[PDB]
Amino acid sequence: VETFAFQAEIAQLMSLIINTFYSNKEIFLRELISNSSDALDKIRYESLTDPSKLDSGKELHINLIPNKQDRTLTIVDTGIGMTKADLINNLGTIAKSGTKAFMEALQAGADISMIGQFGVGFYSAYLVAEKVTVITKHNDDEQYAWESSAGGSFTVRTDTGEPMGRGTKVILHLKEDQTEYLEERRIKEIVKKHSQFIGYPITLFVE
Ligand SMILES: CN1CCC(c2ccc(N(C)C(=O)c3cc4c(CCC(C)(C)C)[nH]nc4cc3O)cc2)CC1
Repeated sequence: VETFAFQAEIAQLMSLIINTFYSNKEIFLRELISNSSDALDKIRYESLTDPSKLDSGKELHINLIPNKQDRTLTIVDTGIGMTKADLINNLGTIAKSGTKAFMEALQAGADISMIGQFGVGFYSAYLVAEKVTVITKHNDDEQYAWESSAGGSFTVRTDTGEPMGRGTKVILHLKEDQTEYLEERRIKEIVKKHSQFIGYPITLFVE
C-alpha cells in the first residue's frame, strides 16, 4: 500500500466540491460515462494498427451496477485501462491546469456542471460519494486499486481481487442521503438525459 498527497490544486477542488451547496448532483454519471467512452475509443483506435490489443477482451461496453447492500454504484468499462504510470500521471500536472482554469471560472460565475469542459469531471464523483475506488487493468501492466475519501490523500495498491482482463471500474461508495442513484428509474432518467449519444452499449444491471 502506497499513500500519496494530492497536488494542492486538486485537494482544493475536492474540498470545494464537497463543501459547496449544489443540488444538481446527477452530473457525476455523465462525467464518468464520458471518461469510460474515451478509454473505449482509445482501445478501438489501437486495434486498427495492432489487432492483438483486443486479446484481453473483444467486447467494448459500459456496465452500471447498483448494489443497495454495499450502498455502491459501479461504472465498469472494457476500455484501454491504466498502467500505474498512466494512473499516477492522470492525477498529476495534466489535471493541474484544468483544475486552476475551472476554479477561476467558478469565481466568474460558472457552475459545477461545467467541470468536464476543463477535463477534471472525475472529481464530480465526490458530489455523491464519500469514497471512490478505481480498479484498472492495462495490457502492459498489472491490476491496480486507487482509492480516496478525499482529505488530501489517495492510496495505490496492486489489486488482489478478481481479475478484469482490461479496463477500468469506478466504485462509488455513496453518501447515506444519495441512495437515489441506486434506483433503476433514476439511473435510466440520467443516462437518457445526459449520455444518450455514446458510441458504446450501456447496460444498467438489476438487483
Ligand atoms: C478530458 N480528459 C479527461 C480524462 C480522460 C480519461 C479517460 C479515460 C482514461 N482511462 C484510460 C481510463 O481507463 C478510465 C479512467 C477513468 C476516470 C479517472 C480516474 C482517475 C483515478 C482520476 C485517474 N474516471 N472514470 C474513468 C474511466 C476510465 O475508463 C484516462 C483519462 C481523457 C479526457
